[PDB]
Amino acid sequence: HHWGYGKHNGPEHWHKDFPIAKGERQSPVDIDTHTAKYDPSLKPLSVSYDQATSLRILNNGHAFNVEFDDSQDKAVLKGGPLDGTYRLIQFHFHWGSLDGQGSEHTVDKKKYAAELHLVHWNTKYGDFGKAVQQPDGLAVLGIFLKVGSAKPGLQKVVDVLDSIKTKGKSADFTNFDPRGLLPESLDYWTYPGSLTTPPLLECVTWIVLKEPISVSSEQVLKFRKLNFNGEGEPEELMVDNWRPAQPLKNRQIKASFK
Ligand SMILES: NS(=O)(=O)c1ccc(CNC(=O)N2CCN(c3cc4c(cc3F)c(=O)c(C(=O)O)cn4C3CC3)CC2)cc1
Ligand SMILES: [Zn+2]
Repeated sequence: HHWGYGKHNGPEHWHKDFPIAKGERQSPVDIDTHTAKYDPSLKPLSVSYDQATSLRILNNGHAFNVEFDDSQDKAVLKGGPLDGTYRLIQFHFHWGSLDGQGSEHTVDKKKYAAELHLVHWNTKYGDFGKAVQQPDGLAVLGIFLKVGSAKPGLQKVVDVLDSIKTKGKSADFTNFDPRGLLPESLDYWTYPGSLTTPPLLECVTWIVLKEPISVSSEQVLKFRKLNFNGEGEPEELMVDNWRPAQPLKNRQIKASFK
């Protein structure tokens, strides 16, 4: 009886195994655009993905992860609110059963169809397992997805999903350039928060881009054909793998832009 996104094991249950679910810096949150303060002391973010080395794509039973070689400083996030150098380890998405839900963060209570998370860890802690134990261990770049025009840079991800339909399946996923998933503007909101899945560790600097990317209905439909279940098990479509907004408590959301 493990955690998930169903009636019996979803977000409202997680606190029983992971009491930090009710903690002081949980994610995601609603971004109230009128309350977020422009912080002129923030920097432009530095997204350096030219040497990124993607390796593999995995269906882990609650999302799919595109994994990178993080054994050297190849794809890094720096600047913005961050001190030091954060290495890209994986990206994944959260999405809905319908276009009107799926994102984890919300903007003035608006839900997007999906949300991309590019996960990076602070090189001063040496490895990801150590970094998640520190309050400044991870930086997650969040990007909203709306449904409209196709995103060309997503299609290589969409076309491999039939090969990882069920939990535990992986496929080779070399030579994928995550620059093709970015919007035009790097304007962002930032706040201190947590992993949005168990173990819900309070180790994340969140950087959420203001500009959504557009994907096509056909692209998100293929996300919704994935399975939470393993091969040969009763089919449970992988949909609604999002945690709802959590209390902001004693936090300030800062804006990079006027
Ligand atoms: N959204 S966020 O950006 O804030 C964010 C959140 C979270 C992270 C860091 N942790 C993760 O990434 N995890 C959590 C653990 N997870 C699981 C893998 C599982 C199982 C259960 C799991 F929960 C099983 O039960 C299972 C089985 O054999 O039954 C096999 N597998 C592994 C894949 C084969 C894998 C992914 C990073 C970033
Ligand atoms: Zn995530």
